[PDB]
Amino acid sequence: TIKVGINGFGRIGRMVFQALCDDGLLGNEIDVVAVVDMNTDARYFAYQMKYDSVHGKFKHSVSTTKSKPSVAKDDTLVVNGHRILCVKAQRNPADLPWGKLGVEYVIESTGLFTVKSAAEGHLRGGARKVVISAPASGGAKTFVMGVNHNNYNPREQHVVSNASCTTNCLAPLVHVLVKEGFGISTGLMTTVHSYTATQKTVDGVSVKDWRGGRAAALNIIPSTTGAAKAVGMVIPSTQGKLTGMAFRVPTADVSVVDLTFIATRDTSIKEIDAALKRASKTYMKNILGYTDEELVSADFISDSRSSIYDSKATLQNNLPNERRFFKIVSWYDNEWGYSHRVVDLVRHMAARDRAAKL
Amino acid sequence: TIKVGINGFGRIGRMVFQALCDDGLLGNEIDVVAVVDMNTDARYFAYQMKYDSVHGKFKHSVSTTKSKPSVAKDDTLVVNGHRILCVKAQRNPADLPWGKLGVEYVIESTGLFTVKSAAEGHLRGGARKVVISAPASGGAKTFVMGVNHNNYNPREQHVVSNASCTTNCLAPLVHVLVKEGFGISTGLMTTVHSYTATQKTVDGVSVKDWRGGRAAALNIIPSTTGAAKAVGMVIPSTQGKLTGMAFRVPTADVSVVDLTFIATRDTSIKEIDAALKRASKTYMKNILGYTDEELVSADFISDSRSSIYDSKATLQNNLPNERRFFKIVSWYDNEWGYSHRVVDLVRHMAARDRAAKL
Amino acid sequence: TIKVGINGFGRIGRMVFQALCDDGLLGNEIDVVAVVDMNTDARYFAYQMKYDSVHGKFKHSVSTTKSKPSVAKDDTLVVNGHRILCVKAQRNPADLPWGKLGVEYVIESTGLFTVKSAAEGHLRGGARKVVISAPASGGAKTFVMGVNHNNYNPREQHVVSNASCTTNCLAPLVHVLVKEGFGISTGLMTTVHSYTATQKTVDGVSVKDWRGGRAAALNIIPSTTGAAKAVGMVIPSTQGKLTGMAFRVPTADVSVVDLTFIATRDTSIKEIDAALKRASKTYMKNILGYTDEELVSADFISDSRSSIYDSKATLQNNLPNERRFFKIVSWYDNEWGYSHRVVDLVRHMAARDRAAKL
Amino acid sequence: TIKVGINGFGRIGRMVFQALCDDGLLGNEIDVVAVVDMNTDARYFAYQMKYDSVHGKFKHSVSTTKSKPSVAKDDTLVVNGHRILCVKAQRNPADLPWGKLGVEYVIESTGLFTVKSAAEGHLRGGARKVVISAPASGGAKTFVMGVNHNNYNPREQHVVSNASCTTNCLAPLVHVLVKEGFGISTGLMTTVHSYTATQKTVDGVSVKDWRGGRAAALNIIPSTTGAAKAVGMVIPSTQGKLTGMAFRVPTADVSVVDLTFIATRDTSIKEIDAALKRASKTYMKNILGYTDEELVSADFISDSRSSIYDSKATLQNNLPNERRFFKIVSWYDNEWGYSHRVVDLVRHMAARDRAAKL
Ligand SMILES: NC(=O)c1ccc[n+]([C@@H]2O[C@H](COP(=O)([O-])OP(=O)(O)OC[C@H]3O[C@@H](n4cnc5c(N)ncnc54)[C@H](O)[C@@H]3O)[C@@H](O)[C@H]2O)c1
Ligand SMILES: NC(=O)c1ccc[n+]([C@@H]2O[C@H](COP(=O)([O-])OP(=O)(O)OC[C@H]3O[C@@H](n4cnc5c(N)ncnc54)[C@H](O)[C@@H]3O)[C@@H](O)[C@H]2O)c1
Ligand SMILES: NC(=O)c1ccc[n+]([C@@H]2O[C@H](COP(=O)([O-])OP(=O)(O)OC[C@H]3O[C@@H](n4cnc5c(N)ncnc54)[C@H](O)[C@@H]3O)[C@@H](O)[C@H]2O)c1
Ligand SMILES: NC(=O)c1ccc[n+]([C@@H]2O[C@H](COP(=O)([O-])OP(=O)(O)OC[C@H]3O[C@@H](n4cnc5c(N)ncnc54)[C@H](O)[C@@H]3O)[C@@H](O)[C@H]2O)c1
Repeated sequence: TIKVGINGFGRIGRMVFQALCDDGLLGNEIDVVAVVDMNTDARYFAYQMKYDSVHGKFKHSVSTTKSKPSVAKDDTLVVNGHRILCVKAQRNPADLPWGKLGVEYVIESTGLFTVKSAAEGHLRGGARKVVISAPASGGAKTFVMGVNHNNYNPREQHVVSNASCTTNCLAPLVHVLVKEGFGISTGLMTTVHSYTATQKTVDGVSVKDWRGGRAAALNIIPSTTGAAKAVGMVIPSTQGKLTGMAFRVPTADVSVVDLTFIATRDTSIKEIDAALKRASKTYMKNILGYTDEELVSADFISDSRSSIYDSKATLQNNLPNERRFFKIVSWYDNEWGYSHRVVDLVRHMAARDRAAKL
Repeated sequence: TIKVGINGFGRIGRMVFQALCDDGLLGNEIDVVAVVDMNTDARYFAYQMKYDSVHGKFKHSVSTTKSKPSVAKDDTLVVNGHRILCVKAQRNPADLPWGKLGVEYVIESTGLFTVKSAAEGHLRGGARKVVISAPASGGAKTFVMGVNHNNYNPREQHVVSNASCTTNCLAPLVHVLVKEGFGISTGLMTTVHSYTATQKTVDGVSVKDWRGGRAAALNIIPSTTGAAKAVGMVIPSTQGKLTGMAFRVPTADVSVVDLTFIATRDTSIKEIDAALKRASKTYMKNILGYTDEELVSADFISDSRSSIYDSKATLQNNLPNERRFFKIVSWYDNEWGYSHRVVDLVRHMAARDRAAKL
Repeated sequence: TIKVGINGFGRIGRMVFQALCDDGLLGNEIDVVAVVDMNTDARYFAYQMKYDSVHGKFKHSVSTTKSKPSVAKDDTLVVNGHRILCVKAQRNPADLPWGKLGVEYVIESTGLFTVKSAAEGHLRGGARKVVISAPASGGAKTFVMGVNHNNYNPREQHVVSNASCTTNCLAPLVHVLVKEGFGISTGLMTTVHSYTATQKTVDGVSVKDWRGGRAAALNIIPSTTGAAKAVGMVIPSTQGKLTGMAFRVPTADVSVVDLTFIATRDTSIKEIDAALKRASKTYMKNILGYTDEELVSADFISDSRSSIYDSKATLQNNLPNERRFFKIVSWYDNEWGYSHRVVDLVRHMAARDRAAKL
Repeated sequence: TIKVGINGFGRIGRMVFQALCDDGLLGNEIDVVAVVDMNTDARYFAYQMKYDSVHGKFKHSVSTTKSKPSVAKDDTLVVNGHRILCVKAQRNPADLPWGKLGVEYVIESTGLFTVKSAAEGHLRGGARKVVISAPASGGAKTFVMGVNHNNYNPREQHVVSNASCTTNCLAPLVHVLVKEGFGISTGLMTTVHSYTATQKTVDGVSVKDWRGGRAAALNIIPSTTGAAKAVGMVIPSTQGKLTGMAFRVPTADVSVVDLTFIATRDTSIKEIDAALKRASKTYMKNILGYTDEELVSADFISDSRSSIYDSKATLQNNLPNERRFFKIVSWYDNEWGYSHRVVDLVRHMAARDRAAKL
């Protein structure tokens, strides 16, 4: 993909940078030109980059410098040799130095430009392709790697969406259920979810979501989800046969899916279980994973899979002799894996604008 | 019920004593003679009784003294005027002074005599009726109030069991389903549960449940449950049609039930909603309640209902135009409500041994 | 104080309204005319008023309505019979309808006009007396009740400040030290503090306090404090003899002060203990309290004292035979008590503008 | 040290094993023969060894096998090539197969044999030297590496103590204060401490420490310490000039020291600060560490120093122009570093019974 920019430098924007460093690609394949956020103090950025409450220390050298010598405060990050420019946040993306800086693919991480025309200002700033790191609205095309990232059309798709974190976990499960031919005549899902950057420490103000403003670490907070819905988007086979809800509980990372569906033919949990495990070793490799150990949420932190099927949980917990009525359980680190998928899409698209394959 | 004894004085045994007190029954109707635990320092008991990290300060006067004046340390609780005797914990219940203290109904709260013959040792110490405040085994009778407490037979049942907390929350749900004639042909359930006194603070030893031993306030911990199972005991109609699992999340009290079921004949969530709200006002009154405000877990503390139906959560989150495939959400304060049902059971059983009716 | 207005309706502004209500002063003595925040949906206010994750459910009747019937959504709170007006938040306080609504004492609770000229804009909107519910700057007068509230001068002070919470807890401590004649020649202090509405749930952006931005419920976070500092303002006697720091620990409410000081003339902790317990019963009554039970943080919730002296903790933990080198431990519910002092200050100031004395 | 046994396999016993693996010494220098705990299911042990809620995954291969082929369940751990025997827990250490198994130094981690004669049963089981991983009583000799581990006398000291975790953090600080000649005429200390394996998840039973049985993750719990006291033991210069207390707050690892002392000569914080930093690079190397970044508790997890001096915290927070009255701040991961020190003592002692130096 080579020339890359990053809009909004926190958590995902931070984990996204990090993945492409950890996967050894910075300055051989992907060239992060600049990052942009609510400032340009390059050493806060370096502080944020080295020390993380959940995922741990950065395993790389972080350094700072000034572009030009009339600056006041260092304005460039120098990660493992490479120079990335800190740029000053803008209320409207049209005012980004994209074309000038020499950026062609930009990655959206603010959370303020979900609507497709909004994010489209990046193109107008001389950016060339936009990937919205969340569920976009207004006719942006949604991709879920390993389920439908082959629909990507270099001529058609210009501002795209990489879906949600929960959509990315649910989608790979439904795909092999449909493809190996068990089916979903209908389905319902819960997600037990870690708290995020949009919750408050103490009872706060949330005038659209009343329940969401309440004290984050003191509660279980029922909440809504669009994850299922969007699946229909990515697998149009399944439109309006699925839905769900979310509970937010006081854990700082990692989350899980609880899927209850009715099948299209007579099976057993035993046969589904075996199908899944095997897609792990074949076509869904490195997207879908699986486990048969007795693990807890702590144990998937920094796990770069999109979806990890908990085998004993499922087998242990369905009705015996049943033929259609099944539940499935699947983990996912909501920051880490999704962030990898963001880089995965970016390389794919590039390669495909015949921006050199890999 | 007049003469009562309590075996194991913590959490449940503490909540249970407190219940009958707040419900004003101590010394008019129920007569707590003695309690027993891992000692006989009555002031540690009083300290334990007056201050609680979750439910708050005791609204009653606590006081200690000694039975006879050659004792060493006070051994009688003097609550709001009444004199309860602190009694020394025993490895074997057949060694309790039940007959002698003059105790006839005894409340098992240790967690150590769930097996019917074990818990029968109380009858052997001169005790007369024994309620197990937890799912028993070995042919002890299981009761759920407002669901089947009327099958109680003064002649037949002497060691009985008031189910579990989750069984007491799910049970009334399914009840009015079957009754108002919706049916459950097949059902699956999840409960997101607060942690308990059997988890560990840090990674611990749990050779029976490996996942249970992990650090409790740092994890989501999948776990099993017999709760649905036991429902078919209480409503035989539904034997072998129900099952589910639990998730232990880092909250100290309150929990929630997520039921997903398939109806027996066509309906709409609209009508199921209504039927549930009516049952609240009629036959299931004070057992099952409902809410249509935007409450979170913390809002259910010290709520003495068995099951509380969350209406917005439900209505918001089902499929449109659906006939048979439905999901229901119900809250419950896992300590409190269950402690009140325990008292409710003792009284019923009492009046029924023509131990004077109310 | 009769006519009152409140600026910023959360936590403190919510606790402050609640205080005068529980202390039965709404509509006899104090007259809350209007409140103002980031909107005017009076039912979100009522939802906010009735349910609290820490302090519990409102013991009063909450109700909403509209001022005039061309409004769109209810805009008046109707608490226990009284009609408060919801008023639209303003970037600049000189744009408040103070004069017009007929408001004379206004309570600043936003956290945005600490600078004396800024907070003076209220006088400019027709308001008459302004209390800053947080340490102010720029020559605003600082008061601490039961320590120096008597220096208040109806003619002199118009924009005033009720200190901080920690300043309100430490201050009374040092007071009776100096008075009973022990002296402080030099002192240092730590407070172990609960987290607040300015921390972040996950690793966040805090370019001013770098350590402050880190995940709040996962850390011990050293931090500074001006609390001792401001003490020399309130007791000038001790200027430049005090200082200390804070540690932010993962609890939602309540905090503690750990004072270490050097006396002016010989004594024993035994005598210091006694003097403190007496002051509780005499001149500092209702401000400073004490305890000699084995209470933990949770036991201080909704405790309306300014400072609570932990006697066992202190006596247990000083050097034997020591004359001058001493450590003192005092608790405090950082939200609640301070909200009550704020009301206490308004009344005092009121009566003093001969706004009728109590 | 070569032949080593381990009594009680959790947390320290686990972190102690782990250190000597991580420091590359298993089966070149230290030979762990067997471990012993509340069972002999070698694969739980392997589960406990690989997955840790706080510190992360084991970076090594874990495997299981049976000693002899009539066993029922694997009974040997096979870590990175090496075979360690799982042995069955005993109520009295005299009944350990120490001499037979071929063990000479054993490491005590149960917590049940602190009294010197109790732990001395290991010698009587054919063990040769005992190191109690905690503060022993009854005339065991206490060592604090890098402060007085040179007093060790191969002929005199047979059951020794490696002190406490807090004693290990405090001791290195006082040592360079005394040695560089600033002094301690007197001192007082607080420690803000992570919760441990002896706290309860919910209000529990703790009849010696009432405050310690309360709900661990919901409170700040004042507590007592012997740490200061024991310093006098290790630095007899300082006997009865020091004391302290502990607060336990809801964080699962890492803790910090707050030291307030009066010096023996006129100095400045600037000169102390410089002394410390420099002992880091000289004689106290790898025991005492230091930092001048803006870090929080999460950032020292798995930090193998005994004591880490927070430079900005101290400098930021003392009185200006002061000459005698000072506080110091210092971090420590309570499991990790202390566990390294345990191995450090063991090698030292060995080398010294002329069990071959290094
Ligand atoms: N963290 C997760 O679990 C997760 C998973 C999948 C998707 N997402 C999505 O990613 C997006 C970001 O989430 P987040 O948690 O990483 O957010 P943060 O972690 O809340 O990131 C937001 C950043 O935007 C910056 N910012 C705000 N306005 C800006 C502007 N005008 N210009 C530049 N920067 C600006 C902020 O300074 C901040 O650093 C969301 O929209 C969310 O839907 C999050
Ligand atoms: N609070 C809940 O979530 C809940 C709800 C429903 C049922 N229950 C059940 O009730 C039982 C008690 O749980 P708990 O939470 O109160 O446990 P705790 O809260 O762990 O109660 C146990 C008490 O029993 C005492 N004890 C142990 N052995 C004893 C003996 N031989 N004689 C006398 N006292 C003895 C202990 O000292 C302790 O005080 C369990 O079996 C549990 O399944 C709990
Ligand atoms: N609870 C405590 O620990 C405590 C104790 C003593 C003092 N204080 C102080 O009181 C102040 C408030 O703290 P807080 O905890 O209540 O904050 P919140 O709890 O964060 O309160 C802030 C409220 O102000 C509102 N607001 C913001 N801008 C506004 C505007 N321009 N007009 C009207 N309303 C506006 C916000 O919507 C929000 O509702 C702070 O300055 C703080 O220092 C807090
Ligand atoms: N974890 C810390 O922060 C820390 C730091 C310094 C010192 N320590 C000390 O280490 C000791 C252990 O603490 P811990 O937290 O690691 O304990 P755990 O983590 O509570 O370890 C105790 C182990 O002892 C085992 N056990 C009990 N009885 C036994 C027996 N008869 N034979 C063999 N094994 C037995 C248990 O199964 C358990 O695994 C304590 O005495 C404490 O003083 C702890």
